[PDB]
Amino acid sequence: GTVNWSVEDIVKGINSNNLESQLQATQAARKLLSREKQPPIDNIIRAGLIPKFVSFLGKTDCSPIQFESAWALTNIASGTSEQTKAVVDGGAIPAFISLLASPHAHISEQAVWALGNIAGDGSAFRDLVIKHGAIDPLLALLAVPDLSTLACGYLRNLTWTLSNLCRNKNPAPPLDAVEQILPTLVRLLHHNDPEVLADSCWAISYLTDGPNERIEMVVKKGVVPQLVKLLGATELPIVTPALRAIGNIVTGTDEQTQKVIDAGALAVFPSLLTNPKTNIQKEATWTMSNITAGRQDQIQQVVNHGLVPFLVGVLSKADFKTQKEAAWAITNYTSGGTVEQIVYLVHCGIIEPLMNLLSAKDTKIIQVILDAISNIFQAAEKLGETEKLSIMIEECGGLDKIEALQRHENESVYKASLNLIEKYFS
Repeated sequence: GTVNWSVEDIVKGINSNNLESQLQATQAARKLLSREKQPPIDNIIRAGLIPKFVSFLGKTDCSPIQFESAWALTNIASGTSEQTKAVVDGGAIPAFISLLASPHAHISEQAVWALGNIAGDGSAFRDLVIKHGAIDPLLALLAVPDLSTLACGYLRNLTWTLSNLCRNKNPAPPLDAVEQILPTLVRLLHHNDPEVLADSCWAISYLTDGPNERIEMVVKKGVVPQLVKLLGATELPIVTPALRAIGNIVTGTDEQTQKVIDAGALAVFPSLLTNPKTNIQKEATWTMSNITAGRQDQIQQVVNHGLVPFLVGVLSKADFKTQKEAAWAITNYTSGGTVEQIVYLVHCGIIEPLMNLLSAKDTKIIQVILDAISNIFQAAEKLGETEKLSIMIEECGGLDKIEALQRHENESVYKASLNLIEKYFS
């Protein structure tokens, strides 16, 4: 009967000179801490029990107390940063790393879970877990010919912890550790379990969220085609991180963006740009905005795949944040695109939704839309057709909005709008 003990009784049991009494009290503590209704984590910490749990981690001759104390410590380390810090300050990191090699799979799984929580807290604890030498034994746990012979939950916990070692910025994980972990992530990215795939995609999205050198580390391993395939998954928990990784990658150079395009990503965007999940739509439109900031042949790839009508659609009706990403996409398209491509954009109906967005209460989207209008007018000048575009803008109500913006609080707004009026509506 280790259910519902008081903290005083747990302390009495853990301070007894009786390994079995200590074990029973430790299990009682684990059960307290694993209740979803406000676990008394802080009371356990104040009782001074973390050092006792950490010392129990080292009793190889009593694996049950190793297991129970590991689980109690894991439940503490899954809370606030101060509670994770309490666990770390007790010396738990090297003890859990030593337990990674346990012959009891449940104990090593508990150690994997604990190190995942600790490393997930933040950059400093992540780098400290790495310094204590966790990566080698972690990856050795996965050194089997077929991942499918491992228990499902075990492999899932390993993948989650590895993703947490790839997580957080300022600073990003050490390049050495990233290189050490990447091959295993590449293997996990091909494993048939939705949760393993989701967490591998999350790890990749963490590693690609940075300068082009990190992106390049990831892209050199050849994972972009697999990322696109997973972009096409039906499980939203897979699509979300896969799309995040692809967007990150296209924030890089034009060659990395081209690697995304060559893998077939664009063919998936009709659905992504109409996805019923608002965040999928927003991230797909952000990815598109970065693609249309590339070379003219990449804008042309966007055109060939019939995605300009979907950007018109998103601009016309979507969550306002998605519409802002779409305005960005249009401004980049018009800034980098050929005359023919801007003409095509107009022929797809961009002008009316573009104008309708000028009544928004957001200054940045107004600046972006005015930049797009100026670029389109530049193309029209190059074609000597500013009157046609002026009439088009005037017929859908854009001229009223621009003349109203001429008197806007922001300096840039009234400047750009006055320029447009004087230049093409006089």
